[PDB]
Amino acid sequence: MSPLMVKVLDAVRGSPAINVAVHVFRKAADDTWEPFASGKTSESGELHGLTTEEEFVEGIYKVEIDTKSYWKALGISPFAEHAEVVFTANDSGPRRYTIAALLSPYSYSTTAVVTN
Amino acid sequence: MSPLMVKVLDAVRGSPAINVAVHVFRKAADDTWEPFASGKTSESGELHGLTTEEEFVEGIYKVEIDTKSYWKALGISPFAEHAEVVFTANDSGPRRYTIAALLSPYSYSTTAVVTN
Amino acid sequence: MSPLMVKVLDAVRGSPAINVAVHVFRKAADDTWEPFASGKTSESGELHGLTTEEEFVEGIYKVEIDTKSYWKALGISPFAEHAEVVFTANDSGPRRYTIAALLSPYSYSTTAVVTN
Amino acid sequence: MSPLMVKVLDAVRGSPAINVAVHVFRKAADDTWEPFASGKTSESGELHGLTTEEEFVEGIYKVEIDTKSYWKALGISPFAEHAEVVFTANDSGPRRYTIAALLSPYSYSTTAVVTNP
Ligand SMILES: [Mg+2]
Repeated sequence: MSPLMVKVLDAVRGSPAINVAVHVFRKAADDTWEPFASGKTSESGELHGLTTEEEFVEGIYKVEIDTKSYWKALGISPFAEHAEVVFTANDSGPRRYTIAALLSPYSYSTTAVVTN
Repeated sequence: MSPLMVKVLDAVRGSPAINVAVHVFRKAADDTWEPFASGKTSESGELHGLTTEEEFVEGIYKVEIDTKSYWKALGISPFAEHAEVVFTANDSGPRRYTIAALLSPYSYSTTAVVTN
Repeated sequence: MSPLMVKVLDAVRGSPAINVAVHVFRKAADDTWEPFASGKTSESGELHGLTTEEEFVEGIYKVEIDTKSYWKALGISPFAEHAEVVFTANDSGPRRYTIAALLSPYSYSTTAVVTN
Repeated sequence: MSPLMVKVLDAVRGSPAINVAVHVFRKAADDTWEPFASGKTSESGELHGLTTEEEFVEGIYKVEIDTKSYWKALGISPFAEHAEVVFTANDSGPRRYTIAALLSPYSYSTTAVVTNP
């Protein structure tokens, strides 16, 4: 399976957040953010298949979740453009990284869940 | 100033939640809940003056926040009925507790900032 | 499968919150809280099999997640006794309820995810 | 008073996060991020005086917070490496914004309370 997964909940409607675009970036040697993977959440609010064990090498990764487009599709103009998290992926730690985001228009949390 | 302050905010609108009823109870030695203090939030979403240092001794306190009436006044019939925060106070000596309840119709977040 | 499920994450350690006790109550005619179901989260932070479609009738339910014992087991001082979620189950309403809780010692959210 | 205020709190300790670096940028017409204002949170966890009602015009603003240094100064090595939020301000007239970042080592919450001047 992908070592990096994303799950998104809509805390206003009490449902998975479906069709949310997610972009992942990796810091390059020149300190710029290089695009790494993208996708959108399914009907369960999950995004699987972003990357592979081979490709998900150690590095600094940025996960950006496009929450503004999600809310705007529901008719709402929310506070932020995105939810984001930056973290270092490490070969020593637990293998699987799940970014869990809980969304409301004016408050949201992004949590990294690192497991085996 | 009251050693217990409660603030209520709306996560959907990004606004203070005004006129929200807040009821505080203290657990008695016989395990029942005794009414302890109550009030309604102000225009800033804050409820000041609930109690005093002299009254607010160690104990288990329950803060019940009438979130149902608040949503209903905005034309929403919420899923999350009433918010309830239960905590032990002053166990290491008197502290000032600010409890913030952030509301949506299907979720709430409770945050405590505890100072000297 | 149980029409009421609970999933719990630890935001301090970035992990599922394992072995968290959960107690569910249903409001009785005398306005008291009847014990209804209980269990504890598994290694995945999920609690399955709490109740059945037959047992879970309309009513007012309280889900208490025993977060104080969880933080004590980790050596981390907590704020609350537990996280509570009170809701009315109406038959016109939702078919499956999942309570998703994100926990830190001094801040926590509980979200009802209502699905079919 | 500044119509943009940023507050940072610690969800592990239940305390204000003191002396935390906060950077604010505003998106220019050429799509670059221009430095707008910065400072460090005070003993209440709040950073006051960032801007004024005259200077804080409509635009896209970015608030970036050095949460990693905050945790390290407390003896904690965090997993999340910073906090960052981008938002359009004053799109429907001037507002006052309080942005609160609530931190733990593996998570953060961003909340905006938006009021009239
Ligand atoms: Mg004692």
